[PDB]
This record gives sequence, structure tokens and C-alpha cells, in this order.
Amino acid sequence: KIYGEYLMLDKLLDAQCMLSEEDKRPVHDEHLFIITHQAYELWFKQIIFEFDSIRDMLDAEVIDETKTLEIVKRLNRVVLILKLLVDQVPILETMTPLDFMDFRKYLQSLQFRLIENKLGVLTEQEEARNSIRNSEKDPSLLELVQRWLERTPGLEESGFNFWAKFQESVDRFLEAQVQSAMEEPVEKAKNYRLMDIEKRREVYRSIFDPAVHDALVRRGDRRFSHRALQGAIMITFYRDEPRFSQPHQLLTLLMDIDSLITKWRYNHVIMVQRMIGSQQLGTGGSSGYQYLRSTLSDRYKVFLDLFNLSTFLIPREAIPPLDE
Amino acid sequence: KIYGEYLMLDKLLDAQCMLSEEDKRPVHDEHLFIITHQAYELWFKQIIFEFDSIRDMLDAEVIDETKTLEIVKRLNRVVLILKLLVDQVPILETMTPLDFMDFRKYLQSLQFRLIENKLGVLTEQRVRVFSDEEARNSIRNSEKDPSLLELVQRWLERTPGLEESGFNFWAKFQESVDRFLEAQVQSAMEEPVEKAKNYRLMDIEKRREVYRSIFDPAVHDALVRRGDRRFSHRALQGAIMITFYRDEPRFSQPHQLLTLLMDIDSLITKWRYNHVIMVQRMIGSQQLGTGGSSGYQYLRSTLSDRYKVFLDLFNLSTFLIPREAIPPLDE
Amino acid sequence: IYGEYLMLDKLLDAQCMLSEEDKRPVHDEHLFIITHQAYELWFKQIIFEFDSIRDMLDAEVIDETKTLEIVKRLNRVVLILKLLVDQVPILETMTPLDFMDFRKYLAPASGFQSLQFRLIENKLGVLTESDEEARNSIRNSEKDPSLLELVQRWLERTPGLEESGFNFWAKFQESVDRFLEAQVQSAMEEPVEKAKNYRLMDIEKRREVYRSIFDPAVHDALVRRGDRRFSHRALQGAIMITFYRDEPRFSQPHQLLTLLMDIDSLITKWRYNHVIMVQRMIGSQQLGTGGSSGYQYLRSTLSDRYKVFLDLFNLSTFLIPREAIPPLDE
Amino acid sequence: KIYGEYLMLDKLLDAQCMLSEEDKRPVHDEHLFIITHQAYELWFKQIIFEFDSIRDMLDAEVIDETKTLEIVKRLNRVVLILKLLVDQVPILETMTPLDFMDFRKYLQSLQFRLIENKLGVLTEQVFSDEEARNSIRNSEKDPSLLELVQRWLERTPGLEESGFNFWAKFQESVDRFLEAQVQSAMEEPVEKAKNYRLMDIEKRREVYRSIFDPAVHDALVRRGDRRFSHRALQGAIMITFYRDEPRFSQPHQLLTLLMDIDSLITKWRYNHVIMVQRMIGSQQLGTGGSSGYQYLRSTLSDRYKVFLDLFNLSTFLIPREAIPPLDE
Ligand code: HEM
Ligand code: HEM
Ligand code: HEM
Ligand code: HEM
Ligand SMILES: O[C@H](c1cccc2cncn12)C1CCCCC1
Ligand SMILES: O[C@H](c1cccc2cncn12)C1CCCCC1
Ligand SMILES: O[C@H](c1cccc2cncn12)C1CCCCC1
Ligand SMILES: O[C@H](c1cccc2cncn12)C1CCCCC1
Repeated sequence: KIYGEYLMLDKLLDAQCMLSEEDKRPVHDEHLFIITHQAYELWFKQIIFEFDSIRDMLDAEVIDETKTLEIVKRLNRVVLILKLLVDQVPILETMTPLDFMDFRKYLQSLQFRLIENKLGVLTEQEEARNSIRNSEKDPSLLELVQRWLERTPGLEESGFNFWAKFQESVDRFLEAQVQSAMEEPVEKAKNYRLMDIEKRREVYRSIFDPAVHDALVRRGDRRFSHRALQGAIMITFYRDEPRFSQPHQLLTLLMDIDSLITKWRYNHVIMVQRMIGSQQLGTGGSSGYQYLRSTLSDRYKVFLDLFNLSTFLIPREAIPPLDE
Repeated sequence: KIYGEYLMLDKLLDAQCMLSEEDKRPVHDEHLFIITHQAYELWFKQIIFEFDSIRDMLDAEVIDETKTLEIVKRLNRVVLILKLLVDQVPILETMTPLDFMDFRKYLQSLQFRLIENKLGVLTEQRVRVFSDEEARNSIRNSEKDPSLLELVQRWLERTPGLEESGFNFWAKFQESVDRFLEAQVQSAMEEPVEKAKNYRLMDIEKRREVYRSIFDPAVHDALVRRGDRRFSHRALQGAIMITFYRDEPRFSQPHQLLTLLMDIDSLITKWRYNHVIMVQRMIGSQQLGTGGSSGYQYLRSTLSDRYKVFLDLFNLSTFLIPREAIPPLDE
Repeated sequence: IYGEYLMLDKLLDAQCMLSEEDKRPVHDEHLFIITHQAYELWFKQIIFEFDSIRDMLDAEVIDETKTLEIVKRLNRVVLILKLLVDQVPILETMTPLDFMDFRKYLAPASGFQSLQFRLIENKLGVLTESDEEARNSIRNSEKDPSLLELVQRWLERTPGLEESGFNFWAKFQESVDRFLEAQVQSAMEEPVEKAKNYRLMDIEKRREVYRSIFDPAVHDALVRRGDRRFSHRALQGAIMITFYRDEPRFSQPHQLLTLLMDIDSLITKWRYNHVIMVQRMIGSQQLGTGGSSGYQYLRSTLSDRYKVFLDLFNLSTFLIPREAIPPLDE
Repeated sequence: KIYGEYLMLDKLLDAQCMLSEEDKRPVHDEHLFIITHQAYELWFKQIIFEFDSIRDMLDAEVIDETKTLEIVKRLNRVVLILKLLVDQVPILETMTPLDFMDFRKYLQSLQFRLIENKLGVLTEQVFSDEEARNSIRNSEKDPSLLELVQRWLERTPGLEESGFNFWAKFQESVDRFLEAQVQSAMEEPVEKAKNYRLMDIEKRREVYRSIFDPAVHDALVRRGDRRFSHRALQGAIMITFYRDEPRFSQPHQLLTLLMDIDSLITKWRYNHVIMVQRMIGSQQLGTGGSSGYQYLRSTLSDRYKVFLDLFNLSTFLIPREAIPPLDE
């Protein structure tokens, strides 16, 4: 009921134990190290709580406008929490490498891994063991978003039939581009345009040929199923329409989360290099540092497909108009 | 020690208990409410830890360049932590007023008060408390033991350059002001435009009134009693001196210390403002249970300069004279 | 052609240090010019966005598609304002003595400092309590409908307010009456006498709150007094949107109100940051200031007299629980 | 004298020309595109101005505590300007890819290149104007911040053999420290821990070989892993060891701000490359493949980090009690 009892500050403000102070050789900056890590872990619990509720909302065959708005609110909340965590790195960077060296002797996160897994970081790229097992077995946000995207209204052949209208629009647009390039007076400009239209033909081949798409998914360049990519492309085309404005905001927030997780990884790896360099006494070489540098690759970006959707764009007047 | 054992996550990640979930009427945003408050309390413990160490360092007759640098490191760390706490308000603002209304039924901080007291928020300024004996002892000690405001004043009073036998800054400053203002009167007398001439002469008179408030200790003492100033006359002399020679290596780090104290003060007001806007967005000026707009109006009164601890430091630029008017450093 | 497109031969030719001209150069004068010109470029952008939002609101029909574009442009202004608040610490890098060495070349302003800053204040809807092109600009910004006036007209036409249709205001008054009656009966059953009286005193405070909105004469008195700006029907529409903000129909109109409040808050955050910088550079008064009159004027701009959408901030005072709010039928 | 005359707003507020509005097919977001770019260019002119003054201050045989403080003020100012410019990307990201596509038909920076060159981005890792050609020529010929910082680092007091002789004392401290570590690892009761420590001490010996053998350092400079001269790296290491001492606190802050500038230029490059992919993808109509996008992704590599050596200085650190104490 009262502030301290409600927030359980007798439990929370009792979890700070400096091992340098315990060994009667105290290092002042060890308190900062503990608090910073515990602030991260509190916000990790919050991110997991939000993610689990969004997963339960996405694990339904019908996701109405009302549930969609609540998913957008919670994805945006996670975006704000991630920005706060990126800003916590410069606070720990206040500690000197020599101060850190004086308590390092007494020294990853279950919650960070649960976030990676629940978001959709692919594994091929006892209470704690059960938690990690369930986070890999149960559907991630990447899987649940794909199923949502696959059921996007406008994709069905009987209804709006977007993919078929898009292939036809592309064909007529590229034909008009070839005729325009043929009328180019300068020969150099004419050839540049014709070579460019050929590059466009290759781009559309990667989406209009399911075999080419499946090859890229197996290769690791794509994660999304063919139909989820169709739904994602459709939403990006009609994002200015009220029907698709909120679904697009959902995709946008997923990309913002992905980008912010990489911004944390980068800020963390720069802090590691400022504190202990590429290697230091106890590191056993630069293996740990080099591992952290490999987490900055696109193999760790979950919604990798969403970032490239603008490659497939056609002008407003080339896009098939909404009928319904 | 392993990660979870070192950080005591079995204790830390077990302090979250939603009373709406307990009463089988759960409100999802109650988890956010608890975590946000607990993140504030973790950083409050950090701020207190830093403040206590800076206080212990300032509680000495000799504060060398090396201790000064460590005080600046820790003050700057607090500045970063305060910016982080100002940014936590928009996260809680994500909660809707109707969601908050559904768990408010089950509902200030000892640590926030310890920060206010240790920084130097004067007990006689608080606009119109804790039953625990450990909490009562904490608040008693924070009021009895010297605050950062008291310790900084003693440091400022002992600033080398103030002593009459040595550099004698205050006497050289009064002489510089007198000659500068006389030269301004002669320059204003040769003004061709009559309107500009009178404006300059009226302006030089406003300057004379400013210097009266610092060169007459009785006028200063009146402002301290009035509440417009907190600093002792000699601490204000030292603060003014540091701001004049801030570009000199001797005074660059002391000036950075004053600057960080002002930044902390400004950031505490930025939190107070952000908090009061969030309170109005959640429950308005008054709501069912509030018993009027008393609580909201109290929070609006904490935005006044009666709550700014290093109030004197903000005004130091009012006493500034040009580079060519300032007495040069000899030693 | 990058340089030709952006007209960098015109843009990068507008920087002239008068200290360098007088053969007594001050390095930080370049920062002073660039910082001010960065502000003025973003002021031109804010005015451009505000004028387009005003044109979109100056219509009897504002569809979902135009509403979304208004929200995009209001949010863009919110980002530009946050960026301008962050430009103050860059100018605060300059020392007061460096500033003092070039301040001589500056003129103090006859009325408003920046024409563009005043055009923003006027176009948003501030009551602010010198050339023919500039005079015409400021005249038109005061005469033509501000964002405050145009938003009020939009709020007045909110679907759900009409008596023939949903009739929200009448259902709200009835819900309040029954809610407060239930609260009185609940307070009457309180065993502790101190708690019972607290609840009955509190219900009386609530009765007064609802009197200020359910009696148009009490509302009109507060508008004349300056405590409120909104018309009675605009406040009804604003209250309605805040009650059903979780419903898709009212989620975007609520986002529009939210962004207007964010802009208002950010303009006050700039005013505060600017006033702190002024005090760090020249104090409350300095040579040329002629007393602390200019500084004290800047401190008076921090009051709620300068907040345009003042009514929107207090809307949560009128809230009733989820189960007390009349359900949406249509 | 007056506000508009002083800031030349008749010139500044007249440089905005939308080509979509000119062609009677206006795109509202083109105004944002112009203003955002012009805001970048105004701050580029400021960064160049600060860099040129810091270069003039570093182009002296004597850099006293007073000049050092002014260099730190201006480096920290550039750090704030760079943070501001990283935050301008999300404002342009407000524009939709389809709105951008409707004016892209009417469409790098001389100032961005001048910053890259003046900071020290090596040309071994386009403009036909005569004024622009002279500018880029001079930015490559005149000493960059990387060259001038190296010269300053080389003359760091405490490195001279006659004086404090830091490098010789550091080699001796390392030798005794690592020997003590071997003796301590030999007495390890657990065999797994004993072997781990001995393997680790060997990794440390290889680290110190790269700094105590000038031939190994020169090989890394030629290989591209390092840029700094051997003596500049000695000075940089020395400052990082005694950063808590008043004598070295401000020189260390200077190195720290150079790394912050480097990191912020990479944060802009990353934010810019994400915005490009959100607007036009890896390739689009007119791009002629994904060459431009792939070029921008290659600018995120450590080949574009100027003060690359400064980031790794913590690899050479020894404990407080192992560092030779300051005498003077
Ligand atoms: C003094 C500063 C820090 C240093 C030097 C540091 C160093 C390292 C190193 C070397 C690793 C690689 C794994 C290993 O070899 O053990 C690592 C991983 C990790 N650290 Fe840090 N760390 C620091 C601060 C933090 C903070 C403040 C957090 C936040 C809670 C954090 C969270 C993690 C996580 C979650 C991983 C795993 C990353 C992944 O799997 O991609 N570290 N750290
Ligand atoms: C749902 C959001 C919040 C609301 C509506 C709210 C409301 C209030 C109110 C009405 C008061 C006045 C005292 C009273 O009458 O009980 C108050 C005081 C206070 N609250 Fe908040 N609060 C919120 C969030 C927070 C957060 C996140 C913190 C941070 C830990 C916080 C810290 C405080 C402190 C320290 C005071 C005392 C301020 C002073 O003495 O100057 N509040 N709050
Ligand atoms: C060196 C820093 C600055 C100082 C000391 C300063 C000082 C002042 C003062 C004293 C006034 C009051 C009007 C007068 O009596 O002349 C004022 C007004 C104003 N200044 Fe600043 N200023 C500074 C920087 C800026 C910047 C960077 C901007 C942004 C473009 C700015 C914009 C304005 C505006 C728009 C007003 C009018 C405010 C209102 O009407 O509410 N100032 N300034
Ligand atoms: C609509 C948004 C933008 C898009 C799609 C975009 C796209 C591109 C592309 C594709 C390139 C590669 C060169 C080429 O093939 O022509 C490039 C380079 C460049 N752009 Fe952007 N850009 C955008 C906004 C900006 C902004 C706001 C600035 C800031 C002034 C900027 C500054 C630059 C610079 C300086 C380079 C060269 C980078 C380097 O040499 O490392 N761009 N841009
Ligand atoms: O003072 C009460 C409160 C309770 C718990 C934490 C907290 C933080 N700030 C205010 N807090 C308020 C009083 C007003 C209504 C909402 C609860
Ligand atoms: O992996 C170790 C570690 C231990 C404790 C907290 C923490 C956070 N991130 C990494 N942490 C590192 C390994 C390298 C030296 C320093 C301890
Ligand atoms: O290189 C072109 C360009 C032109 C103008 C400004 C600008 C900023 N960054 C890149 N800019 C791009 C290239 C890709 C097509 C669209 C224009
Ligand atoms: O009114 C003067 C002024 C002139 C030029 C730029 C500017 C910005 N804001 C105020 N400015 C003030 C008056 C007081 C001394 C400092 C300049």
C-alpha cells in the first residue's frame, strides 16, 4: 500500500553487493557497475513483459483494429525503453579502465537472451534452462508477424488480388521506361537507362519467382515466407491509406527495435574496447571482443526483409488503385 | 560469482508485485509503473552514493587538483544519471489515464528527499512525514550533516587569490569597476545622438546598483535574509573570481565544478517540470481521491527558485566586466 | 547538381562576422551566426508545415486521409522543436567574455526579435502579452485563423456530439450524476468517521469540477477570465476524444491533440533553455541591457499565459472510470 | 546591425527553391529535403571553421595548458554539433519513399569531403569547379588533424630518455609484472586454471611485442591495422596511463574527444545508410544497381575510422601498482 511497501524497496535496495568492499579493498566505481547492470535487467523484464503480451495478441486468427493499436502502443513503448538503454552506456563509460581493472577479479544475461529469442534471433545464426527452451520452441515475434502478414486483406485472388495486379503494373511500367529510354538523344544516357531497366527486371525476378525467393531464404538473405513478403510489400505501398497506416506503423516499430538493438550492441562493443581493448589479462586473446563484433552483422537483424522493401517500389501512378 | 548471483537478480527480479493481478483484476500497465519507479530508485541510490563520496572529499581543509578532478568526474556522472531520469518520464506517459485509474486504488520517496537534503534544499523552503526509525535517522542525518551547498561554500571561501596579503582580488575588482564605469561615463558624454547618450548614462547607473549589491556586505546580507541569495559574502567572491579566470588552467577545473552543480540543479527542475506535466496528463489538477488540487499545486510550487540550491551561481554573469577591464593574474 | 540545387552560393554567402570586419575578430561569433541561421532555417520549415496544416483544417470535411497527413506534419514539427531545444547547449559552449567582445555590433530589437519566431507564435495561437512585407506578414498571422481556432472548429464538429446521433454530452452528464450518487452511498457506509468526511468533502470537489463544464455560464466566465481558451463545444469534443482514445475512430484525433500538446510543451522547453542561456551569458542585467527588464520579460513567457492549448492539458480532471463512461453504440 | 541584416536573412531565406513547385507538380516534402540539407551544410561550415582553428593551434612547437583547454572546448563543441546532425536523420525519415520518388527526378557535398580530409580520412582508403578543386587539393596537402595530433603526441613530456624516460620504465614494469604472473600461475592448484593463465600470459607477451618491437609496429602500420607513428603511440599510451593526474587529464580529454568525433561520424554514416535503404532500398530506378548503397556500407568499416589507434590503447594497460610512478 505505501510507496516503499508497494515497490518492495526493502528487497530492491538490498540487492547491491560490492565484492571489492566485501574483500575490504573497495573500488567506488563498482557501485555504478552493479546499478547500471541492474537498471538494464529491470528494463529487460519490462521488454519481456511487453513482448509476451504482444505475442499473445498476435497468436489469434483475427487481429482487429483495436488489438492492432495496443500492439503499436507496446512496440513504441519498447522503442522508448531501448533508446534509454542505449543512453545508459555513456554512464558506465564514466568509469576508468584502471578502476574497472581493480575489481574485475571478482567477476551472459538470461533476460537479454530471452529478448533475442522472443524477438526472433534465429538459433542457427533448471528454471533458466526451461526459460531459454520455451523461448526457442514457442513462436517468436518474427514467426507471429509473418502469419499476420500472410493473412493481410487484399492478397486473396478472389478479392483485391494485389500480387497479380502488381506484376502487371510492373510489366507496363518497365515497358513505358524502355520506350522512354529509346527516345533518349544521347547514346550514353540511353544505354545507362536500358542497363538500369535490366537491373530492375532482375529485382522483380527475385520476388515474382518463388524459387528465386526460396533460394535467398535458405541462403540467409531473407527470413520471410513468400506470402509474408507479399503482405509486407502491400502495406508499404498503401501506407498513406487509413486501412494500412496502422499495420505499417507496426512494421516500422519492429524495424526501429531491430535498429536500436544494433545501436546497443555497437555502443557496448565501443565501451568494451575503451575498458579492456581487443584483449586484456583474463580475456585469453581477442575471442570475446571479436564475437561481439560479429553480432553487428545482418545475421543478427531479425526483420532484415523489412529494411529492403523500398527496392521493389513503383511510382504512385504505377501502383494499382484500391477498389474493395 | 556468476552474473545472476553477482547482481542478485533472484532478489532484484523478485520485487515486482502487481496488486491488480493479486486482486484478479489485472492492469497490464501496472508492471510499467513498478519497473519505472524501481529504475528511479536504483539511480537515486547511485546519486546518493556519489553525493556522499563528494561530500567526504569536500569535508577537508585542503582539496588538491587530483581530488578536484575526481569530484568533477562524479558530478558529471550524476549529470548523466539525471538526464536519464528526465527521459524516463515519457516512458511512463505511455500509460493511459484510464488504465492508471484502474489500479490507483491499491496505492513520498525517502531517497528523493535524501538527494534534496544532501544537495542543499533548505528545510525552511519546503511548501506544506515517514514512520520508520531507519528512515527517520536517515532524514535527520541528511539535515544535520553538511550539505553540498555548505561544503562548496567553504571551498569557495578558501579560494586562493582572495587573500589581501596575496593577490587581493576583491580590492582590485572594485578599482577596475570604478575606472571602467568612469570611462563609460566619459564615452557616453561624447555620444552625438542625445537619446543614446541618456540611455547609456541610465544604463551605467543600473551597473552601479549591481556592484552596490556585491561591494556592500550589508546589501548582500539583506538579499541572503530575503532569500534571493544563499552564499556567504566570501563564497560569492570566490565564485565570481573563478568565473572571471575560467579560461586560466588554475581556475578551469573549479569552474567546471560550479558548472556541473548548476547543471544538476537545472536537471532536477527539468525532472520536476516533466513530472508535473505527466501528473496533469494522468489525473489533471484534481481527481477522485485527490481532495482538491492541493497536491498538484504543491508540485507547481517546487518549480520556484526557492527549490534551486545553487541559485547564486546562475546570476554570476551579472557582475562580469570585459577582458580588458579584469585585473590580470600575477602570483 | 548538389550545390546548385541547394543554392549553396547564396546560403554559404550569408555568414559575416562584424568582429572580423572591424579587425578585432572573435572566433565564437561564427558559432553565434550559424546557430541563429540553423534556427531560422527550421523556423521557415515549421511555418511551411503550419501553413499546410492550417489549409487542411480550413475545410468543413476533414477525412481520415487528411487527418493522417496532419498527424505526420505535427509529429515532424515535434522532432524539429526537440532539435532546436538541443541547439542551445551548442551556443552555451561560448564563454560570456567571448560573447562580450562582439555584442557591440548587435542591435537590441524594436519589438519582436525574429520575424519567423513571432509568425510561429501567432500561427500556433499565442496571445503575445517593422517593414511593409514584415508588417503584412504579422498582420495576416493575427487576422487569419490560427491553429487554435481551426482545431476548435474541427473539435466542435466531432461525430458523437450531436443530439440526434450519439448525444455524448447528455449521456456523460447522466453517467456523472449516477457515479457521484453511488460514491455518496459508498461514502455513507464508511465505518471510520474521518474517512467518511474526507470522501464527502472530495465528492463536493468533484461536483464543482463538473459544474465548470456542465454549466455553460461557468465555462464562459473562465474563458473571459483567461483560465480557458476553448469554446464550450470544442471542450466537449476534446473531452469525448480523450474518453474513447482506445477506439480506432478516436485514436487518430487523440494523437492530433497529443501532438499539439507536445509542440506547446517543446516551445516552453525552448523558452526555458533560452532563458537559462541568457542568464549564463549576461546574467539578469548587463552593460547595454538597461536593467533586468528584458530578462524579466523572458521569465514571464514561461507562464501558462503563453501555452496555447492550455485546455487540453487539464482534460484528465473530468475523467470517470471505464465502467462509468457511456458505451459506444452508433 | 539589426537581426535580419546581421544574419543576412534576405540571402539565407532566399536559397530555398523547390523544383517540383517550379514544374507545377509540387511535392510538399521537397521543402523538408532542402532545409534538412541546408541545415547540414551550415553545421558543416561551422565544423570546418572549428577544425581549421584547432589545426592552426596544433601547428605550433609549443602547445601550453591554455591553448590545450581551447582545443578541448572546440573539440567538445564539434562533438555536440555531430550529435545534432545524427539527430537530423529521423526528421528526414518523416518523408515517405513515394513522396521522395515524386521529386527525385529533379536531383557528393564539398564540405563533407573537406571535413573527412581535414580530420584525416586517408584518400587511399568528382568536382569540376576551380574553387572546389583548389579546396580539396589544399585539404589533402595541408596537415590533417591526424598528422598534427601525432606530432603533438610525439613531443609529450615524459617520453624523453634524458628526462622521465617512460617507454624504458614501461618495458621493465611489463617484464616484472608478467614474470610475477607466471610464478603465480605456476602455483595454481587447479590444473585447468594453471594452463589457462599460462596461455593468457603468452597472449599478453604477443601484445607487448607489437609495441616494444618497432619492426612489428611498422608492419602493422603498412598492413593498415595502425596509422600512428611509433613515438605517437608511446605518447598516447603514456597519457592513458596517467589520465587521473592533472598534467595528463586535459591531454587525455583531447584524445577522448577525437575518438568521440570519429564514433559520431560513423553513427551518422550508419543512420544515413539506414535512411537510404528506407527511401530507395539497395537499388532503385536510376541507381544502376546496388553500387551506391554498397559503397555507403563500405564506409562503415574501420578503414574510415581516423583515430583507429586510440580505440585500442586499453589493450596495453597494466595495473595501478605495476605502472611506474611519476617523479619529475
Ligand atoms: C565495464 C563494461 C563492460 C565490459 C568491459 C563488458 C565486456 C563484455 C565482453 C568481453 C563480452 C563477451 C562475452 C565474454 O567474453 O564473456 C560481453 C557480453 C555481453 N555483455 Fe558486456 N561488458 C560491459 C558492460 C555491459 C553492460 C552494462 C551490459 C548490460 C546489461 C552488458 C551486457 C552484456 C551482454 C548481454 C552480453 C552478450 C551479448 C551478445 O550475446 O550478443 N555488458 N561483455
Ligand atoms: C502515474 C504517474 C504519476 C503521477 C500521477 C504522480 C503523482 C504525484 C502527485 C499527485 C504527487 C504529490 C504528492 C501527493 O499528493 O501524493 C507526487 C509527488 C512525487 N512523485 Fe509522482 N506521480 C507519478 C509518477 C512518479 C514517478 C515515476 C516518480 C519517480 C520515482 C515520482 C516521484 C515523486 C516524488 C519524488 C514526489 C515528491 C516531489 C517533491 O517533493 O517535490 N512520481 N506524484
Ligand atoms: C548568446 C545567447 C543569447 C542571449 C544572451 C540572448 C538574449 C536575449 C534577450 C535578453 C532577449 C530579450 C529581448 C530583448 O530585450 O532584447 C532575447 C529574446 C529572444 N531571443 Fe535570444 N539570446 C541569445 C540567443 C538566442 C538564440 C540562439 C535564438 C534563436 C534563434 C534566440 C532567439 C530569441 C527570440 C526568438 C527572442 C524573443 C522571445 C520571445 O518573444 O518570447 N536567442 N534574447
Ligand atoms: C532522402 C534521403 C537520402 C537518400 C536516399 C540519400 C542517398 C544517398 C546515396 C545513394 C549516396 C551514394 C552516392 C550516390 O550513389 O549518389 C549518398 C551519399 C551521400 N549523401 Fe545521402 N541521401 C539522403 C540524404 C542525405 C542527407 C540529409 C545528407 C546530409 C547532408 C546526405 C549526405 C550525403 C553524403 C555526404 C554522401 C557521401 C557519403 C560518403 O562519401 O561517405 N544524404 N546519399
Ligand atoms: O502520491 C501517490 C503516488 C503513489 C505511489 C507512487 C507515486 C509516485 N508519485 C506519486 N505516487 C499518487 C497521489 C495522486 C494520485 C496517484 C497516486
Ligand atoms: O563477460 C564478463 C562480464 C561479467 C559481468 C558482467 C558483464 C556484462 N558484460 C560482460 N560481463 C566480462 C568479460 C570481459 C572482462 C570483464 C567481464
Ligand atoms: O546522390 C544523390 C543525392 C542527390 C542530392 C542530395 C543527396 C544527398 N545524398 C545523396 N544525394 C541521390 C542518389 C540516389 C538517388 C537519389 C539522389
Ligand atoms: O536582443 C539582443 C539580440 C541580438 C542579436 C541576437 C539575439 C538573439 N536573441 C537576442 N538577440 C540581445 C540583447 C541582450 C544582450 C544579448 C543580445
